[PDB]
Amino acid sequence: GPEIMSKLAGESESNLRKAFEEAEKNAPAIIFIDELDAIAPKREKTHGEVERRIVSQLLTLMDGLKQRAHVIVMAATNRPNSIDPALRRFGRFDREVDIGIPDATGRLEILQIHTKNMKLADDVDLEQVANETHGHVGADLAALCSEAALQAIRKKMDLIDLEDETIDAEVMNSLAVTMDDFRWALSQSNPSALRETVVEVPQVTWEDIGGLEDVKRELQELVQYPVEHPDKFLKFGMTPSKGVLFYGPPGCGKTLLAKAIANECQANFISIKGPELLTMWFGESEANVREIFDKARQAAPCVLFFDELDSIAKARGGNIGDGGGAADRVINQILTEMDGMSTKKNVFIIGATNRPDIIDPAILRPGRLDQLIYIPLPDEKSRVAILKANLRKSPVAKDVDLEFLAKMTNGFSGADLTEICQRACKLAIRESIESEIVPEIRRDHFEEAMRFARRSVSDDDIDKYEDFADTLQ
Amino acid sequence: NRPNRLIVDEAINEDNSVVSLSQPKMDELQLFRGDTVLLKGKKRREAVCIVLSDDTCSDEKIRMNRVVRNNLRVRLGDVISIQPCPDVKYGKRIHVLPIDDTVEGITGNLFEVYLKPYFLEAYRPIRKGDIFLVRGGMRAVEFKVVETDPSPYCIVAPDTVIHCEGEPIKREDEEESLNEVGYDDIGGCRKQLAQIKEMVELPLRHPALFKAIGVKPPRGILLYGPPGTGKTLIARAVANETGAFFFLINGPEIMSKLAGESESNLRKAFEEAEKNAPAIIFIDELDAIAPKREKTHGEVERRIVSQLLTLMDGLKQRAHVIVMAATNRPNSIDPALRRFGRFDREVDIGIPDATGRLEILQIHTKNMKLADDVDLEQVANETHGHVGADLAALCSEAALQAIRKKMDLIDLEDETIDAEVMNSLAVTMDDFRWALSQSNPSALRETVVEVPQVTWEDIGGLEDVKRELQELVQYPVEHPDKFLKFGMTPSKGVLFYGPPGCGKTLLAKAIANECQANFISIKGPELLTMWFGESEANVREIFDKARQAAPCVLFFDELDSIAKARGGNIGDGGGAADRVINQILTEMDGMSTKKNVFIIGATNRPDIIDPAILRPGRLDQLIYIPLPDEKSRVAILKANLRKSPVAKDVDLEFLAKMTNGFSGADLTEICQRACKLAIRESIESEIVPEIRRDHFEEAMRFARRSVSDDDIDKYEDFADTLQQSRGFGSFRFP
Repeated sequence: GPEIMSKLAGESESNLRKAFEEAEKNAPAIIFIDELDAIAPKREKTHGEVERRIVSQLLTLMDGLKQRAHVIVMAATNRPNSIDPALRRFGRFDREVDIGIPDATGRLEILQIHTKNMKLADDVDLEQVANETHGHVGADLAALCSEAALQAIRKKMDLIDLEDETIDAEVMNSLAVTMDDFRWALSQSNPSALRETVVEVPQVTWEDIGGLEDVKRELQELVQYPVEHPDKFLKFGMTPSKGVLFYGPPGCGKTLLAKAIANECQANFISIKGPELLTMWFGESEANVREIFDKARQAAPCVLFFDELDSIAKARGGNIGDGGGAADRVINQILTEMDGMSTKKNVFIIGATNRPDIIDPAILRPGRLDQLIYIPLPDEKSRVAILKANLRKSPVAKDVDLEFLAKMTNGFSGADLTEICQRACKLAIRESIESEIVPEIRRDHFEEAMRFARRSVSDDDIDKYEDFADTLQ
Repeated sequence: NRPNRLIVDEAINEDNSVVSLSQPKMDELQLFRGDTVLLKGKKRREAVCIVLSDDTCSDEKIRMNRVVRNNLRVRLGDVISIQPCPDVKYGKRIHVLPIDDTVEGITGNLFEVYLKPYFLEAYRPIRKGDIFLVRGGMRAVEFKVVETDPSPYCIVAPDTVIHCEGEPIKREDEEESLNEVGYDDIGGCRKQLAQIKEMVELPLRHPALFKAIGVKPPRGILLYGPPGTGKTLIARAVANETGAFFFLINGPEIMSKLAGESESNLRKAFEEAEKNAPAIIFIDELDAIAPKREKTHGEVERRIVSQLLTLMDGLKQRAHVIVMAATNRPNSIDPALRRFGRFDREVDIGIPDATGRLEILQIHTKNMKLADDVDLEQVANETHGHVGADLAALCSEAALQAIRKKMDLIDLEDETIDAEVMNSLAVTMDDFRWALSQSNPSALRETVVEVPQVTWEDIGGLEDVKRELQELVQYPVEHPDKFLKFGMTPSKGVLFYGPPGCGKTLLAKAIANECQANFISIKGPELLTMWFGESEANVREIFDKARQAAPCVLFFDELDSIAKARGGNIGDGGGAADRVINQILTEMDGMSTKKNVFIIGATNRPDIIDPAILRPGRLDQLIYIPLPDEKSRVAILKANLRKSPVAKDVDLEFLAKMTNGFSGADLTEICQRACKLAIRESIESEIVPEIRRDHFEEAMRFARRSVSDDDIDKYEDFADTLQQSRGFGSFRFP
């Protein structure tokens, strides 16, 4: 990109002329433009005649492809809206590929590529590192491994110091990198990688949520069927539901369910948090809603999840607030992109809320969020799987009974149970530190943590949701 | 592998004739507490110094300043061989002469000013061919030893004939000037230099290392910070300490060239840098070259920007060149230069903190003769928003003020001023007060990221929270593996709540002082400023500056200030969420779980705080802070009167057991009015003064309590609602 924009006015078009012409002779070939955004940002940064002339020069060269000459032009940029829309015309750049950050599985594949030459120890679990790298791109993993290697290096030959133009191989071949060396690299300021909206496949199954077999098949009828049996839908003639709204008390696994169902379908997941919606609301930027759907469509099959949908309505008072309407600019735009979206695609929308009594009924109308599903507090069997899930990454003993707490906790939620486990860990870790100046989280930790256990969901809150569910039928 | 071969590291004792080692290493070499050693180094040079045990030193490293280091012709990261030299006797005739580039202006008796007070019962051992630096006459003058009678090395005796020809000798090529900028010339960048040096240590000292390994060395280092600390001096010092080539690219310098000569300079700068690897090309004002965004009017400007971009990709890696650059703000540079492949690494170097400001003041007073009554730390305190440049000029006006008191009333018309006058010249502490009373110390006030100098001793009692606090900041950073074992994640923040004047701010600072981390004070007005101007986009900017200062304690003092402006009490019909608070929650959840920054939020109105902030994963732990008890108000009164002339019959505990519903704020107000009455007595009687007991007894005739009984009982009800228990049971099977 900048290579061409560095050349003076005149040699710019010359380089483009020579590029396509000489590459066309070597057909088949692939012409790759690097920083295309630096070439055609034809909007407000198009200050001058030369730039527009350069863009048009490229535009003409794009059209100049005689087809019989077999060359294909590829390009790259930071984001779709960086390039001049005139290049988006179907006849030039017709095919588009979204290459976002890698997921857990993605980064693991990359780590194997960057560690294929270095001697990884037995304790080193590269897959573990991939899971706790929340927002890292391919390049960041390179600098991650590099800075971690230096940690393992500045402890060996550094004391010996072999001032030579060539280091001996025998000394280096014996060298190995430990798990702690990878830890130190993460500890530095280099993992500060760009964080965007992460679109990945949920690594959580139904086994993390106990029981509730009715809602499993319920969700499957809504997403599994129109993708695994599309021929069957054409046989009966019906059109698949476009979305579902989750309502109930907070911390009952509404988010986890939405992920779990996406895991069953092996589809992509997008988590649009409450604050993200309000950011558009306060900033008067409901336009970004459109961008989400397009980003979700380019990851089909995908589940678009709006956690805490009521968050906007909550800002407008909720109970009373203003005298005015039930709809706002942000929620309205979601409705627009929902109806506009093709029914026979594969993108599904799930809306979670802890206040269904203030959600605009316009969203619950047929052809949008048709189904209304109530998610209550986890039952007797449910609490069993929840506790096991929350203690999957903890040195729990075998004398510790989990079903016992499931018979202990009744009016408790998934969030409350997690809070209990974490409170036990504070006492568990405090013990290990105090001992030094041996430690595995045991029974008495939980039984001492239960004294600081609360039931966040009040009985009156339960009754309101039962009341609301009564009106529905 | 011979334990006599040690690595040269930075020194702690800035004296010339002294080397520092670790005591256990001294136990291996059978050395004593003050033996004349012999240091051999590269290019066959010897230097004789004295050994002193430095407990903060490692076993493999040896401490020595730049003066000795350059005599050995070695850089930081080299190995030198040390052997004891006890055959050193007292000297007779010592031939010594100064260098011409350090006496270029002054004359007279250099011995009386520099030499004599430098060997006044010092017994310093000097070898023939050594260069020692003596700071006096408000400058730096170097001397090279010509010939000593007990050649080559000897100890200077009080009965030693000091020959001085009086001829300023020249400096040789290999003799690097000590007058240049090194790591002993920059301060207020302790955390910064560490990050910087460890990024440029290996790739500049051992090019063969990175070419024989798969590790990718950095190509670009960006330096933020406001114009003052000396980003220019940092990169320059690195090149003169590591020995790398130094070619600076001044912004306006290149942009002042013709329509075409601008490219010529950059093309040549990188060329003459690539040819002289290892090299450091330091683009001074980067924003003056590539501010591509809205101020990109014209093709000529972008023709320069896109040129530098290719000159970065043009770095062939095989050649060793690191491009450093300075800027006033990270968002003044074209995002194409923000690409993690050109200027991938970035270091935020904000304003100097309280500790850092004094560190700088020490550098700008090493040449001048300060009086005994002068305390430089005092000046470092009353400068809340100063940078390195302003601290540098602060001494300039203060020093010249002392100059406008001595020979200024005598006046000697000479083209050169005598050194005897400059040696008897001193600067009073009052002269610095004049420098502060002037309009000159006023510097640019930005976000102060400091390491709190306030300890727990200022906050008496309340040990229940100290233990709870350390579990949230001390534990997860000093015991990382412990969190890994049990697989739990640290709470990202904590909300304080209770009556004002109970040291919420004082706690969040003290807890940072314990961890020895950084601290950011985002006060109320700094939160409303974004709300009125609708600039809630600056919230992300804070977390970023907080992130690039890890470990850091992000502190939102008076978080309810925004809820207060919306009404809080009555307020409009709107919800609990505002734009600024919302954006704080965005960056909070959008922060990596295993980062470092801890988010403490302080409020005195917990009933109007958005419950979304107190959700699990944000501000989970609720810490109530009551008024100081009887055993708390004791040490607190000690704190507010720590810097005040205490008397004998002033029973402080008598006030503690007397006071009850008084907050820390109410205690200080009593002390303030106590001192005013004391000064009142002094000034009027002078037309001897020490504050007495009846000044306090008279202060309790108009003293009032801030917090009311209704307020206290109200906060208790807020706590009784939160922490409690259902508790359990009440279970059913169906």
